[PDB]
Amino acid sequence: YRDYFVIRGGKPLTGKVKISGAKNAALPIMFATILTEEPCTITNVPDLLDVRNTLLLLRELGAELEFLNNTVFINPSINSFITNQEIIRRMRASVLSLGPLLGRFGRAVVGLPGGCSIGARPIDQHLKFFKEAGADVEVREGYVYVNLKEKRRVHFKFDLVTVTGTENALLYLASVPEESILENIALEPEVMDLIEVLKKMGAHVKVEGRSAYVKGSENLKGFTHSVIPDRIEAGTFMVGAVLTDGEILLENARINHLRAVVEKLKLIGGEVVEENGNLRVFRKESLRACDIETQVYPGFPTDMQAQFMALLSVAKGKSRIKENIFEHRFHHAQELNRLGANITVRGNTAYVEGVERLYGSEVYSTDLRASASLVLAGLVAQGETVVRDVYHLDRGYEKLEEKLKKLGADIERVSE
Ligand SMILES: C=C(O[C@H]1[C@H](O)[C@@H](CO)O[C@H](OP(=O)(O)OP(=O)(O)OC[C@H]2O[C@@H](n3ccc(=O)[nH]c3=O)[C@H](O)[C@@H]2O)[C@@H]1NC(C)=O)C(=O)O
Repeated sequence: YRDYFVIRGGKPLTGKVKISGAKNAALPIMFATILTEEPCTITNVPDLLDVRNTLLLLRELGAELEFLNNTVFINPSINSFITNQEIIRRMRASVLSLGPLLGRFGRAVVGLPGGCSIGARPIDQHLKFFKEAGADVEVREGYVYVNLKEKRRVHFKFDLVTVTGTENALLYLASVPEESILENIALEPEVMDLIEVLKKMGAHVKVEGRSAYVKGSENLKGFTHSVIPDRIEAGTFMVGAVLTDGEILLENARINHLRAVVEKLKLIGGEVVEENGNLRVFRKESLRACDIETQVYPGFPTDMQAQFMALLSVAKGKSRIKENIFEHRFHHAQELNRLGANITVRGNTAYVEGVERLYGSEVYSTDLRASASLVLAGLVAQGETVVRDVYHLDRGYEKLEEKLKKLGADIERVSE
C-alpha cells in the first residue's frame, strides 16, 4: 500500500510511551516452535508486518495458530519443509526457517534471498555452517536444497559476526542430541532471548565470550515465553525526546540492552534517568556533535544509526558516523539533505555538519528501521514533512504514529 505520514513539526515530545516487544526476538522464537510438536505460547509479540508474515509462513508450513492481545498461541503441526520464494522476497529473515526445518525433517527447501535495499546481504555464513554440519547443500531454481543424512556434533566458527546466522545455527543444534560448539557468535539481546527459549524447550546452551556450547535433543518440549522489549524502538523514542527538547518516560524498556545508545545520547547532550524500570529522557545540554561507529552488540546498533544522524543533523559541529555493519546503509542521509541538512557520504563514513534548522518536505521511507530517522526529522523540521511509503515503518514498529501522537506529535496517517 502507499500509505504515508504528514508530520507538522514544532512540538516537543512529552509524556509516557509503552515500548513494544522486540520484533527481532519474536521472529527467531516463533521459528523455534517448528522444533517441537507441542503447543507453545509467546507473549509480548508486537503486531507489525514482519510478525504477521512469519505467522503466515508458519501456517503455510502446516501450523495452527492464533494471534491475539500481542500473544501467539501455536500448535506446531508442521507438515511441510518448503519456504517459498515469495515469502523470502517479502522478508529475507524467513531464512530462519532453515535451521528448524532441517532439525525436524533432515530436509529443507528454502528460497534464497535476493538483494536488499540495505545491502546485498549474502548468507554465505548460514550455508557454510550447514555444510560444516554435514548437510548436502545445493542451489537450484533459486532455492537452497538442504539434505542431512544424519545428525552429528558440529564445531563451527563464523568468519564474521552474524545475528541470524548465529540464530539459524542455534536453532538447528538445539535438535542435535550431541555436544556442539559455535565460535564468534552474535551476542545481541534477541539472540540471548532465543537461547532462553531453546533451553526452555530442553536444549542446553552455555555462552562464554563469543562461544556457544550446545547439547540438543530429539524430543524438544513446548514452551511459554514473554519476549524482551524492543531496544531499537526504545532508542528511537529516546532520540525523539532529545531532538525535540521534550521529556518522555519510557515504560517496559530495558536499560541493560541500551548501554551504547545511552552513552552516545549523553555525549550529544541528552539525559536518561532510571525510575524503577522506567526511563525518563530529556535534553540536558545544547546539542553537540559526536563521532559514532556502528558495531555488533554490545556496541552501537546499526539499527540506531539513522536516528542519531537525524539528531546530529541539528547539533553544533561536524559529526562522523561510520558503518561497520551495513556499510551501504545511508539512503536516509540524502533524504535528510532534502530537509536542509548538510550531510556528506564518503564510502562507509558519513559526515554531518550540523545546521540551525530543518525545512519540511517530502521524503521516502526505504528501511523498516532506519527510516524512522525521517519521522524524527519531520518532528523538528520547519513546516510540514511528508513521509512516503510508511509500509516499511509498519514492518519495523508497532503503532509508531499512534505512540508519537500520544506524546504530542502533530502527526497523521493518510491511508492510500
Ligand atoms: C534489518 C533488520 O534488523 C537486522 C539488524 O540490522 C542486523 C544487524 O544488527 O541483524 C539482523 O539481520 P542480519 O542477521 O542479516 O545481520 P547480520 O547477519 O549480522 O549481517 C551483518 C553483516 O554481515 C554480513 N553477512 C552476514 C551473514 C552472511 O552470511 N554473510 C555476510 O556477509 C552482512 O552482509 C552484513 O553486512 C537483524 N534482523 C533480524 C531478523 O534479526 C530487520 O529488522 O529486518
